[PDB]
Amino acid sequence: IVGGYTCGANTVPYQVSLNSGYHFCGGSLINSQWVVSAAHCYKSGIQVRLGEDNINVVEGNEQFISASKSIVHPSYNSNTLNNDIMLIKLKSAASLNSRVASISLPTSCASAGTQCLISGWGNTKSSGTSYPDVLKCLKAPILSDSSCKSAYPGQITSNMFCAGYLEGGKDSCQGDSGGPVVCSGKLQGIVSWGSGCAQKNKPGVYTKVCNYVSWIKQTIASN
Ligand SMILES: NCc1cccc(N2CCCC2)c1
Ligand SMILES: [Ca+2]
Repeated sequence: IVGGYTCGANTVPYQVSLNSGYHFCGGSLINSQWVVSAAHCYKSGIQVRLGEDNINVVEGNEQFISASKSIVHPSYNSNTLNNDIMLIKLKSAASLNSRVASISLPTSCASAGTQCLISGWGNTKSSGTSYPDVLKCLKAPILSDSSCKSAYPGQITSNMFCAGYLEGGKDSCQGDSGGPVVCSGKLQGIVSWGSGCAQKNKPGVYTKVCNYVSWIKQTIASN
């Protein structure tokens, strides 16, 4: 997150870190067994780390649970990033509590102008690199479809939305991928891609979760 703020420990209780020896993507806990992330974060050997704040220090609220199964969306295209969503099932159920909690799925899509909370452990510089230990947060509005399309001609599908600031300065970045965009208490986006970070006229692009709710529900119901 570039141009964000320190969230505060465990204030984003659905945020998980995907770990394969190191943090490499965010995700969002959606029930005691299942996490939502980006399909471009797929790999084998994922350990899900819940209850994190400082990802380099054991602080006392963590739960570390290995993945039993990963399901990339059936229509994910890794060249266009269309349908950039996957589900990860945990080998054991998380203990839910005030610091480790699921985030509700939307029941309708959100509108442009809706404020959201974007969070993660990704790069905090728009030029250069610096990776934080503790979780960073950014409040950002959803941008109109039309301004998203004009910012990225030919690349925005109906399964994507832009959020952030056309002036640049405040955005998601490398290492935030797969994490949440929560708007009025619902998971509306997944951190997906952008051209660089926090550049003028290049806002972040997010997987449009409301399009996927019946796939997520039916997948969980049968797996
Ligand atoms: N600025 C949005 C965004 C979110 C996630 C990743 C990325 N990229 C990764 C490499 C450079 C930008 C961008
Ligand atoms: Ca920790």
